[PDB]
Amino acid sequence: ATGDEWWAKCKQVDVLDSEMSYYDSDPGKHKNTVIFLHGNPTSSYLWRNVIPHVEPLARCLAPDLIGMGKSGKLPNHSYRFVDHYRYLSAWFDSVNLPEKVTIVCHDWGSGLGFHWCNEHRDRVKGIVHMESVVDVIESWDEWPDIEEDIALIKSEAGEEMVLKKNFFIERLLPSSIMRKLSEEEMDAYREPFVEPGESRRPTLTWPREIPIKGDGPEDVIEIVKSYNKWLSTSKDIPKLFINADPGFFSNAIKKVTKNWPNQKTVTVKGLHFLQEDSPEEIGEAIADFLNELT
Repeated sequence: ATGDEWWAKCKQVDVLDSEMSYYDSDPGKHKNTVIFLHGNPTSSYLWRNVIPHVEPLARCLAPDLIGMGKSGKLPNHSYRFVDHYRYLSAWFDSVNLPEKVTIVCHDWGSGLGFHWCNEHRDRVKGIVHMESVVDVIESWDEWPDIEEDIALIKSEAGEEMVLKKNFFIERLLPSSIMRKLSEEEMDAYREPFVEPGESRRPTLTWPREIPIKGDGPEDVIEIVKSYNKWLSTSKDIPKLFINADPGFFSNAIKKVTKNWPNQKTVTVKGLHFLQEDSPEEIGEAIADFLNELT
């Protein structure tokens, strides 16, 4: 399935000064509702082979984060976590959601989805997360060895690799998928970023927001610190951690979340973009989680 076919199935809604594009399996329905949040450097297209397995049981929504996918681009090029949260939270308010929702999230979609849940604690039916942002990094030995990669990315050299060479799309993305994408699938990930320069800014700002205890950013640090604490006591929020083997962050998330209450773990084959290697198993697991809910 090509990008054209996927975004043909999506709609747009005005959000503050801009627009956001999103998949909606059942517009205007207050039945069981599941919202799928992608991260960097992907779009709603990441969920295309997962959502079919969930669609029969729930209205499925998959927004493109601001500056990503088919969503609008910000003239001032400022795409910090808080900028993404302003737009994403306004999107939540704009798609006729029922009172309680299930969030399925990945990577920075999980940072945003964890934060939105933490700020709307009475609206969360359940949370499925995978290769997620579950904590601040306080000791490097409990995380994959990215210290050097992050200092690089924060440097001007890293701006040149991302803005001019598209490092995140052309290198990081295929590096962390076990199979080989088709040309059509890769072109769908490329589509939002074909213009060199500032169109690729969201893919550079996202890794610069990594919460490193003592490297800032202190706004992200305390957002993550506060939703981690709440999730670590979230005894009556059903939670599914989908573990990717070998994964990337999965090993560290296993350790971080080991004693989180009310959390079931399922393991699938994948690296970081586990949706491209095991979409059927991931879909079936979310359906099982949904049926365990009802």
